Amino acid sequence: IPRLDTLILVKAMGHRKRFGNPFRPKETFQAFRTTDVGRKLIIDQNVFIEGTLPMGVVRPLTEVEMDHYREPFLNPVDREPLWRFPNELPIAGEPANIVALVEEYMDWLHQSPVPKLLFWGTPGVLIPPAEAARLAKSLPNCKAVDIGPGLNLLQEDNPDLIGSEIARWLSTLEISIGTGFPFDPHYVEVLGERMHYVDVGPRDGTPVLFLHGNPTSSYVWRNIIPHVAPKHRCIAPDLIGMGKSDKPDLGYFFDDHVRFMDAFIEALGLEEVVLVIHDWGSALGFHWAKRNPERVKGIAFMEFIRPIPTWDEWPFARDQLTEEQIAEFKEAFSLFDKDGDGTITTKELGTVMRSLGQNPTEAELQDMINEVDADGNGTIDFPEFLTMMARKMKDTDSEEEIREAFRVFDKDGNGYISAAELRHVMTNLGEKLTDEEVDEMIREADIDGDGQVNYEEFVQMMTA
Ligand SMILES: CCCCCCOCCOCCNC(=O)c1ccc(C(=O)O)c(C2=C3C=CC(=[N+]4CC(F)C4)C=C3[Si](C)(C)c3cc(N4CC(F)C4)ccc32)c1
Ligand SMILES: [Ca+2]
Ligand SMILES: [Ca+2]
Ligand SMILES: [Ca+2]
Ligand SMILES: [Ca+2]
Ligand SMILES: [Cl-]
Repeated sequence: IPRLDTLILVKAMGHRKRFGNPFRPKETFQAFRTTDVGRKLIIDQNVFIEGTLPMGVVRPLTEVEMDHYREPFLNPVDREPLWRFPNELPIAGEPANIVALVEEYMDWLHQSPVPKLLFWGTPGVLIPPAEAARLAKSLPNCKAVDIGPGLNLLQEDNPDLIGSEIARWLSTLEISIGTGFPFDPHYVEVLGERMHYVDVGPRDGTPVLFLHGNPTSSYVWRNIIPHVAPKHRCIAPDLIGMGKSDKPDLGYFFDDHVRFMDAFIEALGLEEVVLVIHDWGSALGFHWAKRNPERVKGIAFMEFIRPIPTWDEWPFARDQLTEEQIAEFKEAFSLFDKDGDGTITTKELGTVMRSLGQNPTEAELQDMINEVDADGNGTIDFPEFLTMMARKMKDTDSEEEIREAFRVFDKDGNGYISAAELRHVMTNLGEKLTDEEVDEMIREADIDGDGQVNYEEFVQMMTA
């Protein structure tokens, strides 16, 4: 005798007219990180440049801008860094090496006196406003500046404020929207390759080194550097494999970029520097700062890498069901609440359970309610129903959960879902499938072609 949530899942499968997980959220960075899929998206279809990048800017990028970002990646074979980077992000404790190194620099950062300037935007991507506020407290000598609306490339939403702020914070330290890229291209020899960098401003003094992330280049700093360059040397390199730098055949792991950026800094002869860093540029910068803390006179940062403990969070899912989701959940609630009073009782659950062929006792039905009732009055109202389904939607994925869903379809328990069973189960859960839809739902899953759906075949649809 199943859980209520299992019946709502089975109902949502018949609403889609297909076997398979009906709630899978698309998710997106998870696909970037799954073998074969991620590569088809970022390498073959260029999704990181064409979808992801524009979605990191509140204002629309103009075509002229899009073309600057696209340029290094025109050839599909040159896209390895775009795909390796998101597979290096420290999420849910993986990869372990990058999580460790990132935690060690965040620790160093919490104990370091180095002056800090944190830019943040609403709603952010890597650094939600709640996280921005917590850091502006906990990190020493940290000034936080609100840029207004902002996702990831805060530079592209409010360059004038970021630039002017950096120019101001720079004079408090002890140290000596355009689409064009004026800057003269410089190159330097690094580990047998040539890396491109912008190098403007006076020759003397403490330089300001700007570090971009994925999928950008020194281009992202174009409207910030003119605020700083009157007073300080501005060095803005293009990461190896990126912008106008050479593209050796590398796997483009964080540790490759660590080596190229260390050798960049040494090939320039740089001593003490101010860092201005963003996204993977922030991981490089902070990791370098931790290793060379006497050489760093200040860090300005934004939208930086920190460990993201779980996939359930303010970048990768919201806590906010859509309106269509609520409406579909309202129809599911109505199937149970047959009298329309807004509460599901044991009798009502018994009515549905007897219509599916089963014969639950009172105590079984009470317990089915005890699984969902969040206040103790012994009936289910729609907000508890939605609580139940918000959770069901994250993991329809157990194995136990899959077997339990299979059981509701396989009404006689013989290990096969027949066409007759499908129609009876869908009708009694209020889905009204035509013959062509029933045959087609079965046909999609029925790999051996016996007209039935066995366990292995159902598991294959549910985990695809
Ligand atoms: C270090 C980390 C920093 C990174 C900074 C940015 O991160 C912040 C945002 O992160 C969320 C990322 N979120 C997505 O990438 C996303 C999600 C959903 C979709 C979707 O399918 O709707 C999209 C999306 C597109 C989305 C927007 C597009 N424009 C808006 C511009 F005008 C062009 C284009 C595509 Si599209 C036509 C090239 C595209 C194609 C696509 N394919 C599946 C396969 F059949 C081809 C899938 C999704 C899209 C993309
Ligand atoms: Ca009722
Ligand atoms: Ca209740
Ligand atoms: Ca059966
Ligand atoms: Ca079969
Ligand atoms: Cl990334």
